[PDB]
Amino acid sequence: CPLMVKVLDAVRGSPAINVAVHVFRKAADDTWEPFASGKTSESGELHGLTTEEEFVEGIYKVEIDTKSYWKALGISPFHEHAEVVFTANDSGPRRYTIAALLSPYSYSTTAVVTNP
Amino acid sequence: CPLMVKVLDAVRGSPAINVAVHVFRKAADDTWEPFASGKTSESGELHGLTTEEEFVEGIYKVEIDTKSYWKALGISPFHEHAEVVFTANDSGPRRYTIAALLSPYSYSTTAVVTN
Amino acid sequence: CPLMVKVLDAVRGSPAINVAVHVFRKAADDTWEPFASGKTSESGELHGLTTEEEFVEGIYKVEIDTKSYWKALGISPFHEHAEVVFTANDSGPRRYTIAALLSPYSYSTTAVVTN
Amino acid sequence: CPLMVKVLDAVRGSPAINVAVHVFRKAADDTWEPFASGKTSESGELHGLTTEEEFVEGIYKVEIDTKSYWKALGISPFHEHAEVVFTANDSGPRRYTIAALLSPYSYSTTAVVTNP
Repeated sequence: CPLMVKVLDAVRGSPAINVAVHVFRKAADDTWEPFASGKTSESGELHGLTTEEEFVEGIYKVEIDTKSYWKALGISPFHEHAEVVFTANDSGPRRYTIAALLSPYSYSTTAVVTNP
Repeated sequence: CPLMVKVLDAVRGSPAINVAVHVFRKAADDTWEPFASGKTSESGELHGLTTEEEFVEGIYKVEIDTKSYWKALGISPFHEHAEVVFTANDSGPRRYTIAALLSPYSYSTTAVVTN
Repeated sequence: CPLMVKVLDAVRGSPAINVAVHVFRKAADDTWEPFASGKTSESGELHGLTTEEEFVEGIYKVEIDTKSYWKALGISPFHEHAEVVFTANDSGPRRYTIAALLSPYSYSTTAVVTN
Repeated sequence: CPLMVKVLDAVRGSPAINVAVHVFRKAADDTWEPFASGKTSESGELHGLTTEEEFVEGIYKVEIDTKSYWKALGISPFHEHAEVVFTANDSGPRRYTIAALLSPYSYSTTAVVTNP
């Protein structure tokens, strides 16, 4: 799994379950092309977005649909989404974990990058 | 000052000085229209972006040029930039502070919305 | 003002107002000696804790009473308090801001140390 | 595993390996009694601190030795340690994950609490 997303809820002290995530890759013409999408499991994890073959070099945007998450819980949050934008695989293949910790008016995000 | 941006550096324990910040407003066609920009001051703050008259309800994006910041300090960073996307809503308090706390592979952001 | 404490609320998007804060200094016998205390203001800040004369090098602990804060808002929190433990060092910059960003099951803290 | 600690490094984008962790429990006389200790693995995780039998109700302090971590990497950090203090198991047994994300002048921490 070369790209995994993990989301935690700082209000509940739990995984953030059923969070929609959309990944985009910047195209040659500088537009954001849809790359992959999914939603977090009961563990707060999203696996299986892509493959080593398909996850080529590029600039990627991981959009975590935080507003949709909070609204589904009946809470009115501040942000539309959390965006994580990074160059990937430019020194060869790596494995990326994008983690996020959510509150209604705040979030934090980090990356764990490993070389297989 | 209806909109202020504050940026802090978690590596050095300091304000993040001379960071470029661009604000965009979402247009009807879903494109991002330039709105305001500037560079953070010696205190890590960017004041004077807009006025009450100009800062109408809508969706805004604050893009913080973190990559250039880290590179100017000789540090290799992960992100291209940090983004903060939110709706300005007149039913809530009137002053928005968007704060960001930067590390090479991570950032935190919060909103402080007051009257 | 050599030491200031700032507290923000990540649930409401606001300063964290009327939060009790206690500062301790580590004594020679490794016990924590009361040093300064107060409650955060309407802006989430606590100024006036100490003076340059009193704030000598050493290990300090800033304890933020997060549990009472959340309970007063009707929210069940995880932590008993938030703690920030650090060394004041005269070789570095002279003004310390300890900032904390609170959620019910989480907190973030940073230091902004300037001249 | 009723108590697990996980530590990530926000500078390197990696697990925080070899981080010492000391857990204390508040005694009847209000002192902090040593409860358990260990260090994070190559995954940034620390397992096996305690057992369901031993992890009774109480107020616990998880001290993550961040200064020692950063100093071993040759960096002069701000904090002495990160302390996480909480009441545990007061509504019956739970499983607690204490996570921390470290930078030289900052850290964040969260809890994931689950009911087995």
